[PDB]
Amino acid sequence: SGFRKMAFPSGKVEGCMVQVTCGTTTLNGLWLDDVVYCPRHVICTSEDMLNPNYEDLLIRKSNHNFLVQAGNVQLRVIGHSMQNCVLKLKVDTANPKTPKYKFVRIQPGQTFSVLACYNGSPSGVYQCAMRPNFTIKGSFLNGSCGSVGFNIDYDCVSFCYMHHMELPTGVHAGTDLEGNFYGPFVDRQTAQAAGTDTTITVNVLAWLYAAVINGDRWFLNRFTTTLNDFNLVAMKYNYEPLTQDHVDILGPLSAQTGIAVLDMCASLKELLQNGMNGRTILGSALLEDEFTPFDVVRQCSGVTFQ
Amino acid sequence: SGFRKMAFPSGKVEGCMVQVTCGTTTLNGLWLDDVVYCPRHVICTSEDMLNPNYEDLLIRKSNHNFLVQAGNVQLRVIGHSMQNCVLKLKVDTANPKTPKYKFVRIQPGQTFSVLACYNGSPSGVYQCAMRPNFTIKGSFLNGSCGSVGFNIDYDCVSFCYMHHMELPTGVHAGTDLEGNFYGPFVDRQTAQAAGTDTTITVNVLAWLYAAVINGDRWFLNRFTTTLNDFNLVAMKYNYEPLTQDHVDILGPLSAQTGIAVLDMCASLKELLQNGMNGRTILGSALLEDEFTPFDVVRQCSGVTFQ
Ligand SMILES: *[C@H](O)[C@@H](C[C@@H]1CCNC1=O)NC(=O)[C@H](CC(C)C)NC(=O)[C@@H](NC(=O)OCc1ccccc1)C(C)C
Ligand SMILES: *[C@H](O)[C@@H](C[C@@H]1CCNC1=O)NC(=O)[C@H](CC(C)C)NC(=O)[C@@H](NC(=O)OCc1ccccc1)C(C)C
Repeated sequence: SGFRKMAFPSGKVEGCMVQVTCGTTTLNGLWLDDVVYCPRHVICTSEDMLNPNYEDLLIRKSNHNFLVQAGNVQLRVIGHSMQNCVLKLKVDTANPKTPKYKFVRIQPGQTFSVLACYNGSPSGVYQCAMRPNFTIKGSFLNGSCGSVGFNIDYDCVSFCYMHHMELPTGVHAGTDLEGNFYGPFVDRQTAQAAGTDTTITVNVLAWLYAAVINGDRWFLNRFTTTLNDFNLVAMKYNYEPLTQDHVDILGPLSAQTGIAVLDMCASLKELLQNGMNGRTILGSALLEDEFTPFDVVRQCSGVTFQ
Repeated sequence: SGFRKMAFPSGKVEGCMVQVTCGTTTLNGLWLDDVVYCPRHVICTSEDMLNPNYEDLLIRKSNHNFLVQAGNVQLRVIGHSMQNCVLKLKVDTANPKTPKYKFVRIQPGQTFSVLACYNGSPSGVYQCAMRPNFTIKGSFLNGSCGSVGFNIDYDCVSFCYMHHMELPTGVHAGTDLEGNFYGPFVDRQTAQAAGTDTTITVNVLAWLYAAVINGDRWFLNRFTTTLNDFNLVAMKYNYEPLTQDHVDILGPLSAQTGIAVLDMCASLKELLQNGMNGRTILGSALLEDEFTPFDVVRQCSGVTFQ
């Protein structure tokens, strides 16, 4: 038993990380087949970033201005183009470590693993959630741009996030691998509002089911509630409204534990109204919302990949 | 900025995981050079585990009774031996993915990454700490035995933990890679006491320094204290006594932030005496003790590996 915030094994993604240099700026790229993907602001000076005209800046660049370095293997750039907020550098060599992969645009509330990288070398791996306001709460320093977020289905890596920027909150924003930002953000050094965040209700419930599976059951109360009744408590505490789609998603956990979803909702409602009274659930004194129902099920059934 | 519980990239360790079968029992092994390492209780039936005579049980086994499977590559076993609580199976093939490695016995309070595995295939990676009572708080199901904990120094993997068992607490116990248990535990299905745990004071302070680096500074109070004065508050709250060795270890963080260690201790003392009053630090409502001073420094300086 036990329950931990667990990332996917990162080996398949490690083999794809490269270093991309244009001028003095160096960031990370993702090398898949014969294309390297990276944030387009690799082409900016520090001053350009205040208000860059990326088309005009890219026109001043040629293939040989982009230095792509894979460990010490170094790649010849034979084409470049800008797709939304990413650059695609065509190289003369296919990555021999390219895994089976897919580019996906994830939904708010979903989770993914991040492989944090600097100069094209991995530093660490951690799990998180795409917030409802399309930010993530990461750990990113200068030079981390181009680090990617991903999920694994057995042998297939689904890339879903590339890091671009940090917002005036210490939160982080980025794009999918077609270069479209999650949320309203633009890749410019100018003040930008994230907007109000909300707690991912279906993930909290999943985590309460995780708790029961692992023996933590003090919060299991006696009451029940209705969707409406719970959704009224939800808006007060800035939780996403629960839908029947969410109830259905929680079906397997409901069946494994014998606790109806609406009964679990009544427990959650009491936790929101009365707090935890200095107790903990799964080692936490806060209600956790960065485990999806799928995350809980894989961790309590032992799903593997390779 | 930002601060996350970050594991090491697991790729170098993924390449070493194999499946070991003896009879009906299947668990994970670690394949390094031409030796596979795994828990010796792979040789037990469910009934043997109540009180196994491992020498007598191993004598009934021959090389061909051990099935070692690496993905679908499958290895010929040409020798076996028992070292403390691990078996060493000699195979006829050196692992072509063997990283530069070392076997280390870590100290209580140190951290390491765990690659959780089933049937020799990785499922997830997460960070944790060797508790002062020589347990870990992991996420482990049936078949996870043989999963390993490790740290990376650039290109060198230091293996420090192999998983063996779960205790009547939901906590976990295991051995170093020479097969010596951390703590008083034995590999038998019989009730076993872990003993009182304590909080890793130097790690809490490191995490408070992390908080200040990332802007969370509300807890920075006005007072100071002495080691003695703080250590008296320490024993009351079941914290490890702080030593001058710990103060010295915290030197770099003290210099980076301009906060004397004893000033930070006075903040910690007030947090222990008065709680957090419903506030949070680095997104947590509890005092966190599973980041070492080194963990904080690598995460706020961007150290990489490969
Ligand atoms: C790539 O290096 C990446 C790393 C940053 C540095 C620290 N944490 C990170 O994630 N970020 C960048 O260099 C960005 C380049 C832009 C997208 C051209 N810039 C930023 O992330 C900057 N943030 C920003 O401009 O967002 C809006 C804003 C907020 C507050 C004040 C002014 C603007 C940050 C370095 C501040
Ligand atoms: C290897 O499969 C490993 C996985 C376990 C299963 C669930 N979580 C885990 O980490 N554990 C084992 O099968 C152990 C084999 C022994 C070491 C021969 N057994 C255990 O971990 C058992 N625990 C145990 O015997 O510890 C002492 C004890 C505690 C409470 C009651 C009785 C004894 C557990 C499966 C209970």
